[PDB]
Amino acid sequence: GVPTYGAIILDETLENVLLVQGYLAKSGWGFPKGKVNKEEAPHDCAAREVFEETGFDIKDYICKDDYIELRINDQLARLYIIPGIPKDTKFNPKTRREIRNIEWFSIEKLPCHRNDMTPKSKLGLAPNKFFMAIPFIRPLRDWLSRRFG
Ligand SMILES: Cn1ncc(C(=O)NCc2ccc(F)cc2)c1Cl
Repeated sequence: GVPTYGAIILDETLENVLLVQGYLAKSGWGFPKGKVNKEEAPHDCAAREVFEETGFDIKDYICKDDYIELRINDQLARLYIIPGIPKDTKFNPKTRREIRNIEWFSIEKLPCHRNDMTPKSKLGLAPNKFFMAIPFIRPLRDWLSRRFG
């Protein structure tokens, strides 16, 4: 799979994260990210996708070693961690045919797993609108504890 790059943007309190909501197959909430182009460096792809999806340019804030990377079904997703972005920042996608909405969410209120359906004796997981964000929540919480405390 082609790697994806993007960002976990946090505000100044470190309480909130910026998620974006797409359409159709991308209809839920997720971190801003997208597919790397031929010959494009990871940091440039992260900045490009985030600027396309949010209108906010992270290029001056990216730290090379500060990211969470996950491999999910054989596709690598790396999100650079970008703290301290004011909550009154005006975010606007370039792409509103791709992005429905852009919101801050409390990190502590976000799920870090899906819920099963053990009440119904049925296998699998209940739908959750944060499903794409979910895999990064626990690693982010652990990263913030280690880096800031
Ligand atoms: C399968 N699937 N469901 C949700 C998402 C996703 O990425 N959600 C956020 C998003 C990121 C970039 C966008 F351009 C649009 C939306 C995916 Cl992938």
